Amino acid sequence: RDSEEEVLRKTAHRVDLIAKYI
Amino acid sequence: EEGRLLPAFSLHEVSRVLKDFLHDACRGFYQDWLPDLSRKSEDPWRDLFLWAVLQNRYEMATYFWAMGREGVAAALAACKIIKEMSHLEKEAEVARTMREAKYEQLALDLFSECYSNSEDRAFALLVRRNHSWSRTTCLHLATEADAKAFFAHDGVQAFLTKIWWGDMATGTPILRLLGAFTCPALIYTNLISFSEAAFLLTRWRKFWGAPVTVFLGNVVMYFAFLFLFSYVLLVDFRPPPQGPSGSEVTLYFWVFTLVLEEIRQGFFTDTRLVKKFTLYVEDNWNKCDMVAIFLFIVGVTCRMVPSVFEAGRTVLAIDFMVFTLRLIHIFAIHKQLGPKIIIVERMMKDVFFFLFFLSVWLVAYGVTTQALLHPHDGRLEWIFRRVLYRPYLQIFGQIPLDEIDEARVANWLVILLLVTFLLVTNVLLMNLLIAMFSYTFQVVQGNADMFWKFQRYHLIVEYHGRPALAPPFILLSHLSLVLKQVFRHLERDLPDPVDQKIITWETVQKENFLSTMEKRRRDSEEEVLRKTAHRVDLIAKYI
Amino acid sequence: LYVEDNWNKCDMVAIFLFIVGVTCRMVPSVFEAGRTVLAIDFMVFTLRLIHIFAIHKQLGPKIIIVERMMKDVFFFLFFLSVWLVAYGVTTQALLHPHDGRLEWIFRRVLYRPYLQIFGQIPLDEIDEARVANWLVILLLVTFLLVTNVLLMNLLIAMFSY
Ligand SMILES: [Ca+2]
Ligand SMILES: [Ca+2]
Repeated sequence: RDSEEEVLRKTAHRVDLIAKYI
Repeated sequence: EEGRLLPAFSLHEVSRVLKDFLHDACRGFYQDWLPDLSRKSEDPWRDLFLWAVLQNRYEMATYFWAMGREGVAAALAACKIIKEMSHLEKEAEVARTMREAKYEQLALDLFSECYSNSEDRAFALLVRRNHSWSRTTCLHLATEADAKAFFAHDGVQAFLTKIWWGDMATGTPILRLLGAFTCPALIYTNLISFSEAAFLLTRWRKFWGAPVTVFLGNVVMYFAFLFLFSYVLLVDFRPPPQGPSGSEVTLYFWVFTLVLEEIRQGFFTDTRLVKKFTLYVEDNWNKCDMVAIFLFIVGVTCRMVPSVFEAGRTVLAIDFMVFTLRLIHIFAIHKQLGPKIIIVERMMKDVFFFLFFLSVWLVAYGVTTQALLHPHDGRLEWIFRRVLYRPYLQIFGQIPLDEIDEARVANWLVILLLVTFLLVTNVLLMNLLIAMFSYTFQVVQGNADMFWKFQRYHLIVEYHGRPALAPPFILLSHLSLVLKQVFRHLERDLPDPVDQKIITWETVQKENFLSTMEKRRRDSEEEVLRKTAHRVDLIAKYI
Repeated sequence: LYVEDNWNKCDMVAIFLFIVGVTCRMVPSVFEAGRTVLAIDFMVFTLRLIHIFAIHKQLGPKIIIVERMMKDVFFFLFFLSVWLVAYGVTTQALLHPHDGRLEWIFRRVLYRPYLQIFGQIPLDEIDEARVANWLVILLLVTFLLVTNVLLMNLLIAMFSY
């Protein structure tokens, strides 16, 4: 869960969702 | 339970076990068999730190150390205690974590920080008497802890060097030093900077008090003694009734002076005599010196007994070898030479392994070959001589085919076996020596290089304790010291005011160090990422 | 500037040797010694030749490597002498306790370690059966092991480094 890669991917996904919503 | 000769133990047992772990540093703890409980302890933080480090709880021990004064002394005794409680660990798995305590790292990290600013204060810190740990200096505590990595620090070496030159220029050409040493007139002039008829006497004392000068003097005197002994052994040796001479007497008196100096070095440098004797046994060089003087004493008996004229002489010859080996110790000081001696000393597997590897093949080969060549030999000693000489001589080009080759007085088998030997031992010896030498070397590149520094420190302290007079002249300094005692440096510490400022300054340094460590922790890429992710998640949930 | 370089100094030593040697033709009696000086001068010039090699891409780095390795001379001269002189003293003490010549003892004690390395072992003067043995064998084994591993190895670790 704490793989830097996993953190990055989750972050990117959330940013994209926030962007599409906003 | 042994002292008898909810749990039953009390603070008395804690004090006793702390004494068992550290003799001089912390013996007095909880003297006043217990004290009134109503009384608060004189210094709490140290007690809590000890309690933490005993129960083997790191991340609390660090915290207790943080808000405790006089820290660089603590974080070293703590390493001593944990490293000690390794042979006392019942379970191996646990024994590993505590063996990974690395408390010493705090000592190094703090010492570096304080060394960075105001070094003239750092040295004062390094050898100040310690108020809490039963008034012992940091260096003694490092010795007892056997923290080599601490000695490896640059500040330690700088301080050691400052002591090494007495009161003189730190750096001075070796040739300029030799010139200042050989001719006292050059001393009066300012060949090299000198730290600050009476003026001439003080300059003379400043020159002869510096350790390096005593070192060189002992060197040259030892050379002198070795040469006189060699001359006596070479030509003076003569039949016991009419064989010793005045020169032999002078040599014997010289040896008496040497052994007296060694006893002084061993015993009068240490509460009990057994303790000092153990300290003396500790080092190897002291033991070699003991073997040397024992050999000399037993050899001296030769002059007394006519018949044993030759054997005792041989003993003396061996004693010469012994002294020649003694000479090696001197080399430790030099930056280049030392590491080589460290490397060759570390490589001690070769003796055992190779003695086996050579013997198992040589003895069997000799038995088989002597079985082939001459099946009728009735002499055990002659067979011993032959079977010893053959492998001893075949390596160095001495191959007597006049006794092995029927055409020159089974051959091809002997040739095949000798080829197998000269190949497998060849590749096997130098190669193993060398892989291990590199690795042993490489091991030495780190750990034995640290030892070299360790060895340097030991030598420095040893020469500091010596008086100016040489081995043959010690007969006056030891006598004068004994007379003064019968008639009647590092240890020195400051006053309340002066010291307190130092303590406070060190405290501030420790605080700055910790704040810096925290700041560096703040900028970890991991920390930035985590904070970013948290903020994004919060923003997402809110939006 | 001229003193700076080493090769200039070697050239100076060479011409000094030649100048002093040329005096041989003048003095009849010193006919041989000056000739020997000239012989040494030849060695000097032969060493001078090495400088030339610097240009070549391959050769040069080898000369650089051998020149950088100057610890060996001092360390090994000590390491050989300390053992050789003591060994010779002890062995000559054992074999012949009555030697009255300093120069003869010098010749013997010099020749023995100089020749034992290269297969010249005159047992006719060391072995009573061929005119204390086992001690000499043990010491020679200890030497031929510790100097062997110690020399090439140290040369080589340092050579690599
Ligand atoms: Ca000693
Ligand atoms: Ca030129």
